[PDB]
Amino acid sequence: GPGSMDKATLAKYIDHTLLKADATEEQIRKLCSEAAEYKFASVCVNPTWVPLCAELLKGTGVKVCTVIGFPLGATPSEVKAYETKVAVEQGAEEVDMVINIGMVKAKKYDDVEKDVKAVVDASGKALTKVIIECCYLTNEEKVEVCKRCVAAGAEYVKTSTGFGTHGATPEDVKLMKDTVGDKALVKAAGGIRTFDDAMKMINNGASRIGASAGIAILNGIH
Amino acid sequence: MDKATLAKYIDHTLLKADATEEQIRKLCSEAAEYKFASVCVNPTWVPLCAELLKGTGVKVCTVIGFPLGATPSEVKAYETKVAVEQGAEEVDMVINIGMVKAKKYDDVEKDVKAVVDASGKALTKVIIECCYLTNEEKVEVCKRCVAAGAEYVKTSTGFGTHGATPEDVKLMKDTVGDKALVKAAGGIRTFDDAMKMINNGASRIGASAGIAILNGIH
Amino acid sequence: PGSMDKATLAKYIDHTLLKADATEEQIRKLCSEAAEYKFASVCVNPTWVPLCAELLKGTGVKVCTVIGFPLGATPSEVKAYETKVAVEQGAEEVDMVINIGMVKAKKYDDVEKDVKAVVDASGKALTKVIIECCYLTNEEKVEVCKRCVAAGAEYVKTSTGFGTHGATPEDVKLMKDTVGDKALVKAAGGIRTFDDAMKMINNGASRIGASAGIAILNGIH
Amino acid sequence: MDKATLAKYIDHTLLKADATEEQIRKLCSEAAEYKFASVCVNPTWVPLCAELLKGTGVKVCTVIGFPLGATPSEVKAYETKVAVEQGAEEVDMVINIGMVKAKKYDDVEKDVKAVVDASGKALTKVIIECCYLTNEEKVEVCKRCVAAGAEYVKTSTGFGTHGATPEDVKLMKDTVGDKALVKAAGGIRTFDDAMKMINNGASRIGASAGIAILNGIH
Ligand code: NA
Ligand code: NA
Ligand code: NA
Ligand code: NA
Ligand SMILES: [Zn+2]
Ligand SMILES: [Zn+2]
Ligand SMILES: [Zn+2]
Ligand SMILES: [Zn+2]
Ligand SMILES: [Zn+2]
Ligand SMILES: [Zn+2]
Ligand SMILES: [Zn+2]
Ligand SMILES: [Zn+2]
Repeated sequence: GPGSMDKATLAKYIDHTLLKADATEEQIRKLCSEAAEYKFASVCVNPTWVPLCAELLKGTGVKVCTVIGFPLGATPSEVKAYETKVAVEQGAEEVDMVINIGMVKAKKYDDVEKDVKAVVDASGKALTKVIIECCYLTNEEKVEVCKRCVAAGAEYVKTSTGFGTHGATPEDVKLMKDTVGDKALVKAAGGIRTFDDAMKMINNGASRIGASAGIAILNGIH
Repeated sequence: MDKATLAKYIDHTLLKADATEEQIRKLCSEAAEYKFASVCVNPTWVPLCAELLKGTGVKVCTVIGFPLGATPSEVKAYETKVAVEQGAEEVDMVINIGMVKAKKYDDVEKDVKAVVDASGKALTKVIIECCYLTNEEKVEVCKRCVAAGAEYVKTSTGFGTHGATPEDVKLMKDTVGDKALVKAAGGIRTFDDAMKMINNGASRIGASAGIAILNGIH
Repeated sequence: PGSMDKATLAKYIDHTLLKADATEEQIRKLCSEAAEYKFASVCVNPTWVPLCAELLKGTGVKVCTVIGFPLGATPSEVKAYETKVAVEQGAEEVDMVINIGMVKAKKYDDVEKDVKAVVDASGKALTKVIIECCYLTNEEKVEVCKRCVAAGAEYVKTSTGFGTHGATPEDVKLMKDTVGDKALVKAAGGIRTFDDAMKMINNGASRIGASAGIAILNGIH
Repeated sequence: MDKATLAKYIDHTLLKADATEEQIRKLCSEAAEYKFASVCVNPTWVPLCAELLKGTGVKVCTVIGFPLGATPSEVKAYETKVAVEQGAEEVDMVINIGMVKAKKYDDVEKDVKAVVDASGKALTKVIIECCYLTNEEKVEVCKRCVAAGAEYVKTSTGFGTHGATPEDVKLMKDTVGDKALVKAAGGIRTFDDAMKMINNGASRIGASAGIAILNGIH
């Protein structure tokens, strides 16, 4: 049988992340080196660092993931689409966009779907994840946003940016996964620091984990 | 300092990710009533604010590559082009801090120049995000902003570890002299806060507490 | 299950008032609140120690005060005397500020001596050392924390709340990674919400300095 | 009014918590070059400044219970005793504002007298921190400073919400008459700012901008 969670298996959940505004070339290179050694699913970096990461990770099995309209989501759809086009051109294999929360609060859900669809269209062969930023949403809004992401064709819905008031909760992961079922996957991100934290998210339906602490998580397996 | 004069220093700001249309409408209403210099809003709200503020003397200001600054120059440029097309009269861009930390200051200048070019008739302010910079970095970034043709250098996004300090404003103003103007932003809550910035060289104040600032004159 | 509740969270909080123009009435209110909500401590300037010690007799709430605060730029013997007087007057914890000039000169044996002077003066009172992260490099934060453990301080503390900024979750984690279980970490300054507080606690903080403790308790979610 | 005369109004000040040995050496070098009245530094730097300023005619001034004033009188007195032993020639203490707000003015007076007695040959200045006081409180505190034997009353720490105002300087001088002198500090940036405070009764000026103040004479 598959037995207990192990290093090889858990590593493939991890998007090894560095998104601080003042991140340096040296830190980005170290992130890539770490991800290649630990065989993480991806690195997740801001769009400026995409082509460097793509070069460094060619052949390693580690994907380049980036963030779109991040972390506020408060820019026009055409701008999110353009940033997506450029990121994929430059080597991004996954893009994680932030929703327009103003549209959600206005109940303009057809516009939310169109905003996601603009990024989905621009992504091409790259996978699209949509950050719904749970900390600012009601449960009704979480559910309806997830439905619109599936309708727009996004492969993933994602809990949080890590920059808001709070990040992933197991309850949110479960609500999101119950909403999308097998039609989309769930990424839990923000405040995930330990092996036990990661497992709680995975046990509630997460197929991917966004973290800066991937090393600590992988090395805490027992 | 009287209220009308102080009001024209103020960029009445709402940049929260979860800001609502109702809040943006109130922001515009307040700016027009109190005759603030501008509203400062995320790019999604430019069309609405441009329509609401037509004829009021209040400018529409938006933020570019914000708040992290960590996206290609061409993306900052495109966002700027769209914003100006949609009615933005000022654009406040965030620098690529990675370039600064690499000491690639020619690259920092080109990144600014990309947004300056795209701004057209709109004024460009450059957010240098002082809280993450050394003093040497603040000075050199400011010099590159002038070289690139930006009208303003700006202390902060309001999303970093801290915002405007009077010492940062003075350093920035000493560097640019009369070749550019300085905007202080982030954490400015009172009249006394605003005046510390103005007296150290700020020509503009970014705040949410504008009404309280006007009413706190003493 | 295992989520934070109000009784547990309250014991992280040092209910703080340090403004130069704080009033007797405000200090009395601070004590009354801390007693009612069973906060860990009140944190007040040394002048208010005897009043707080009297008010909090029989409550479980500790009297914490601040030493060489907020600038840290006075001789060790003066920090030590202020500590002695504070403890004599009823202080149960003292929170000193480091001499930052020593750190910038890379005179870390002198930083250790400065902390040890306060630790020696503290007697029965616990010592916390404010390192004022906003003014320090990461290398400096690490070395200062090491010297605090060497001197025998029970706590290292992020910030005064009077500098350019206060506690960051990254600073809390760096400090805790440095001291391990040899010392505890207090996060202070700019902590306004339950979410702010939890970011600090989840990164290693055993105590939270704040003025908004009632709202923090009310904000659990 | 000329440069040498104005220079002797100025206490050349650096009190930031993160001030460095290099910066304090530069402060002393500048004060000796421009012949300012004093340097004003935190108590930790008194021995170095005393050594550096020997024979220059510049006094070493330091601050006591600063900037909050919220520590017992015996502690302010001990800090004062150490400072003077270490070479301080002037000490600038901060009042206990909680005492003022409780109208415990005999206790305010005792607090000042503790530092006065401890100062010995060094002159004592008392920072009343006007920004936190009512006008009635400023007047009463100034009377108590005279009663306790302080040579100076001083407007501000420069760390509070606002610094010297001409109206406060005037009120303070009107209260003390010729029985004490007034020092204006906080926010004094230019020649005309300094002259305005002097016009209102200031005999001393606390500032970091002394060189610019002298160079702005007109
Ligand atoms: Na795609
Ligand atoms: Na332009
Ligand atoms: Na002790
Ligand atoms: Na004397
Ligand atoms: Zn990503
Ligand atoms: Zn929350
Ligand atoms: Zn476990
Ligand atoms: Zn703006
Ligand atoms: Zn304390
Ligand atoms: Zn002095
Ligand atoms: Zn004021
Ligand atoms: Zn003039």
